[PDB]
Amino acid sequence: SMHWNDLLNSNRRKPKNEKKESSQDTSKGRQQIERDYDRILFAAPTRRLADKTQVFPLDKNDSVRTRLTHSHEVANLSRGIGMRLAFELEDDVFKDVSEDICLKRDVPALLAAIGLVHDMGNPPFGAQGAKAMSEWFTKNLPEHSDNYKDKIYGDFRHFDGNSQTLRLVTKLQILNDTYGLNLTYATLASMIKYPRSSESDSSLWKKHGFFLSEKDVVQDIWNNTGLSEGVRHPFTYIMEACDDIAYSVLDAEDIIKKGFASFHDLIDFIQSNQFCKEDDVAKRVIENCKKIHADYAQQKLSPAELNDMSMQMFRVYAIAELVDAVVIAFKDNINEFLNDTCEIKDLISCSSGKNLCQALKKFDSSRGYQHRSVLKLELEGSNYIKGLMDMLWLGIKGRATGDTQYDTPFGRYVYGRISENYRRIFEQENNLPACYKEAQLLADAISGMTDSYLIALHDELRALHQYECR
Amino acid sequence: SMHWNDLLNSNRRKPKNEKKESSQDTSKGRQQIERDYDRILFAAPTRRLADKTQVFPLDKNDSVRTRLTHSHEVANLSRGIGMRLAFELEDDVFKDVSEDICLKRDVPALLAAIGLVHDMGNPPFGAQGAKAMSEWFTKNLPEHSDNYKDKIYGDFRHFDGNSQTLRLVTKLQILNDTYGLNLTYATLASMIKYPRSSESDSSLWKKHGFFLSEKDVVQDIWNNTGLSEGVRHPFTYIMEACDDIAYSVLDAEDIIKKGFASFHDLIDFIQSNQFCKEDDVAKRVIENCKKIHADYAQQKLSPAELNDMSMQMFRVYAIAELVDAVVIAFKDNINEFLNDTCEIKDLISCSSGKNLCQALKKFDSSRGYQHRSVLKLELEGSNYIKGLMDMLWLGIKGRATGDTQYDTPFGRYVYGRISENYRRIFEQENNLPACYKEAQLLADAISGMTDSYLIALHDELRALHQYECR
Amino acid sequence: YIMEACDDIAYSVLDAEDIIKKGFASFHDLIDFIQSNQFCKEDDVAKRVIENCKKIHADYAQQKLSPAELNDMSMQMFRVYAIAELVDAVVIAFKDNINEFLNDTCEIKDLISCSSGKNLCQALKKFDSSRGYQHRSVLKLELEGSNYIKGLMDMLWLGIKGRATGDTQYDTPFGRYVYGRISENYRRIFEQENNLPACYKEAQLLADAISGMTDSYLIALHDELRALHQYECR
Ligand SMILES: Nc1nc2c(ncn2[C@H]2C[C@H](O)[C@@H](COP(=O)(O)OP(=O)(O)OP(=O)(O)O)O2)c(=O)[nH]1
Ligand SMILES: Nc1nc2c(ncn2[C@H]2C[C@H](O)[C@@H](COP(=O)(O)OP(=O)(O)OP(=O)(O)O)O2)c(=O)[nH]1
Ligand SMILES: Nc1nc2c(ncn2[C@H]2C[C@H](O)[C@@H](COP(=O)(O)OP(=O)(O)OP(=O)(O)O)O2)c(=O)[nH]1
Ligand SMILES: [Mg+2]
Ligand SMILES: [Mg+2]
Ligand SMILES: [Mg+2]
Repeated sequence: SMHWNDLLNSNRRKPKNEKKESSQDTSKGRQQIERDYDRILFAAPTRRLADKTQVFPLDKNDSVRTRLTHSHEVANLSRGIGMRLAFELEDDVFKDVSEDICLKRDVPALLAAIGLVHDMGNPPFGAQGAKAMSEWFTKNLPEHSDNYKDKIYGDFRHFDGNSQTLRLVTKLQILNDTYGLNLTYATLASMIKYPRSSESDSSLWKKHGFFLSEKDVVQDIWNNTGLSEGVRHPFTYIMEACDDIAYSVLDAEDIIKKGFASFHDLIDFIQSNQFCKEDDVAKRVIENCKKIHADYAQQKLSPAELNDMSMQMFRVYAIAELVDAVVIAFKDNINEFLNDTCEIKDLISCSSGKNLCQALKKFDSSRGYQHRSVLKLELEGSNYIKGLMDMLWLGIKGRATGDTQYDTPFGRYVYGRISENYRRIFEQENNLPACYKEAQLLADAISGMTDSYLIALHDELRALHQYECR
Repeated sequence: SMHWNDLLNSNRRKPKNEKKESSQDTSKGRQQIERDYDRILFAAPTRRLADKTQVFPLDKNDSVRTRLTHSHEVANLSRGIGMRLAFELEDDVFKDVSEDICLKRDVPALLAAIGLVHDMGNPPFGAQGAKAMSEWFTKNLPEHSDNYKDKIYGDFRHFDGNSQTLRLVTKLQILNDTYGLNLTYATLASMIKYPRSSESDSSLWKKHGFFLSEKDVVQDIWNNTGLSEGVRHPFTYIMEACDDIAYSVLDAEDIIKKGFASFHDLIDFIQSNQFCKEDDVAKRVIENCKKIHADYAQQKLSPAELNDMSMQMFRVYAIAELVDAVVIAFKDNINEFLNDTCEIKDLISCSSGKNLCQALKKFDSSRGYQHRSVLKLELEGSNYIKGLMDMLWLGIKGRATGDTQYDTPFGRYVYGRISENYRRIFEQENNLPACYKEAQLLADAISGMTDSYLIALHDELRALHQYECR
Repeated sequence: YIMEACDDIAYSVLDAEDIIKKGFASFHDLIDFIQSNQFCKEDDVAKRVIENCKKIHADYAQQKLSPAELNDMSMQMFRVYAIAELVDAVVIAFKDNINEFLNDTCEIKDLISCSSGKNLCQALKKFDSSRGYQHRSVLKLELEGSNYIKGLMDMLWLGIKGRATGDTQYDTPFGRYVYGRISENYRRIFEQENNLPACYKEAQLLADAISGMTDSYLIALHDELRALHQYECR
């Protein structure tokens, strides 16, 4: 029902400049989606992703994954799946594609680009950052108050990383042209994890994928790609499956490396798992891991080195099996994915690696996400985020509504400390409600920060807030 | 006279195991060079590259480029050049290539893999780090002494990161099997930037590219790829050109971002440069930058934002021009590169972007490399490295020659602090001289450390060295 | 008028020089700002200053100098030429409008605006505001100084209010010590019997006390009184 020509649209939102000369051409024999990948890679938020943590602290020299490393791994897995689709399963998947589209250069580049940018706008301090901002907005934007009675403010009471990522990649650049990185329609369409807003009440997607401010942009993307509300781009399923596989496997690897568990602990957990006792993929992975572990034990290795090698081989085998299962599932259900009324929640659940991935997620939650150190760090990050949000709100509230409670010197300094692009977007005259604009400015300010930068700003403003507090 | 079939050899050094069932296959429809890129990406040193610095400190939240970001940018540029070669200039570049080789999947993957791993084995604290090591090896391995009189010890007196990178990817893995990551012959051949040893005296290459311990491995690579001593793989020129372009442009960008200079300063430096006054590439870049800077000045931006965006446009123009020039130069001189007696020093010199790259390097050296803060940090890193090397040599010296000066408790402790794989390699019975083995152990230990890890280890050992020092 | 014009010229030029020296901008940045300024594109004084600066900068670039040294020399020559041009313009304007200045109903706002160096001085002021006055470090220091001043003023007001009106809320030991810490001449003027309102006298005493302080002295006094204010606060 949905044609690949529209889904792989290489046009961009910004109108083409007719004054450009041949000397200003920058493509240099590159496909448009490859240019999108290059734009994402060379963006400042991509580099700042290194300073933002993923699960565990990033300053312990334990080679744990950060946002940048996780994004690169997801991009690599998506690129590999794209190579498989465009070089082996072209006939099965891309049945009707115009000759003007080079699948072998576009599909891998598109998958890599959407994988690399999938977690670009998430708040710092992991998922606890988004949770903390959601709690702060719920407390400071009460639903019973007439100013925030509207459901649109749910965009902040249930703050999502994906909506902020779309806003950042589309509107939050230095130039205020509502075009951002000016990615192709295919990349923007594939980037939308949840094609619905908080105003909508879709039961298929629990979260919302875009803010109220980006509603027109998302409508344009849907119009230029043949999609609609509630319908997810076919490559978004691949990107989500790759993200799930990557985080589930590499978080277990990081847990083993950090000493919170051991390779034998993971093997026993998978073997004793209720759904993994009879799963073929899990059985094959366990058999391969044990076979390699015997040979490794034959050699001379320290216990930590043996654990590391066994974990590495487990990662290799699990990633291979899960990627193969995901590719097979996508190939088998390609017609349903291309259907205009697709209702598949995720690609992994339709594959044979569902049980293994679910067991890995459970192991990561039980061993790593609920670890005492991780919980303490999450609480510290929540305190930092909430304190900084209160301090910034002291200098933001009333700036658009009309009240002058921000005119204190601390308020003016705090407002000046926010990045210039965010303030420029906030001061622009549009149809958004004033309270919505203030809350969006605060969310944009906090979301773009890294852990170290957020902590430093919080400490600095706490030092400068002493007089006003008393 | 060299053939692309040998240069793109996808075989690996490790003998292919015969007792492997189909259930243990992890290729999953991947080309071997793609698996090489995946192995490089998922390796622990690749993740640890984020903690290693390139020019400027990492703790500042200015989004300056680390070793990981620089390697990823180099890999992206090499991948783009490979896509251009395999999709547009296939007839001009690749002739008499076997149908078994899939150029469209191998060439971009090979270039990306060699770009990503090009700086995996460099010592921390930037280039000065390696320099510092050389100084230490010059003092503690005196040339006039009979023990260290042979030229092979020059391998440490002129320590270079490329030889250590080759050793890391070939031997310095946890599993001691002399195969390392088991990369393909094409990747290993393209990785060797300087195809000569310290003992060999060649006027073509300034530095050596491999240690004495890797002489047999390099000979095997040359035998299996058709190369020889002093002959460089054709893709190594592309990788080196991409590395030069990336560092020269992005170091200027980081200098401007850090505030050590401004966009107008760079424009004036390029315009007033003796060789860039009449250079076509430099003139075009300056014209495009000014044309876009006028339009950007039409809008309302802060001076910092204007500088940042103007230099962003400068980057997107200069990188495009330099990449196009490098591709054209490689296409034109392909016969000379394929010759068994190639003498070209670098690809950029043969290109038309030579003057712009030279001017950018001069600007980086004058403004960023010789800045006061960078010099102070380099001195601190040199002090840290030399102190740690002294403390480690206290526990390494005599471990192989036969002396017992290491038997002190501090010596045993610092020997135990070194990673187990390095000690396993050092204790293995081989033909290397004992002094060479000790020096190699120290070099492998120091090179594999990150900045923060090196500082922490130095401080800890200094704390523990108090009793024996007195 | 002459004093105000000299003050304007001095601060506008030397603040730009200090901005360049401190690294917040560069000589080429200032040259581009002046050249691209709307009112300085056709101003004769600005054109002459830019031409002289470029002519001297070429010769300086011929010599061997570090980038910081080249910036410093170019800034010094810009200061020399701009100061000369602005002073000459101010003198000419004062000489031409001397009768209006001596008029009993003079309505001239400033001497620079009547001179030919008006555009250059205005552009220099805009450059100083955009680069130096709104710099992040300057804003943070301004906020710190504001906090220090307001805290010290509250602490001193604790020991001043009511001293002349009649209320005895100052009789706490901290209030008496704070009053004793103020300079003797200010207190002697405040205690003098005159026709000023009591609240006006108290406010004037506080203003005289704070205004005569320096940065280091104000910070030290604020810290000392904060240390001595712990018991009264609780
Ligand atoms: N610190 C911490 N992180 C968690 C926890 N649970 C999940 N995470 C992390 C791991 C994953 O990156 C991610 C998993 O959450 P989701 O799968 O729901 O991600 P998202 O909603 O963005 O899209 P998705 O469901 O993957 O399609 O958050 C937890 O309990 N504690
Ligand atoms: N901190 C610091 N870094 C430098 C300095 N000079 C160069 N670098 C940076 C730039 C490069 O990424 C790298 C050295 O560049 P080179 O081209 O000279 O390296 P190499 O001799 O291996 O030749 P090649 O890269 O193959 O063209 O370190 C310096 O003086 N101080
Ligand atoms: N920290 C800071 N200082 C400023 C700023 N704007 C002006 N200044 C400084 C520079 C000058 O010394 C002086 C400029 O203010 P005025 O020209 O109004 O001085 P004033 O009113 O005393 O008399 P005048 O106008 O010169 O005749 O204050 C600012 O935005 N931040
Ligand atoms: Mg993710
Ligand atoms: Mg490099
Ligand atoms: Mg003055």
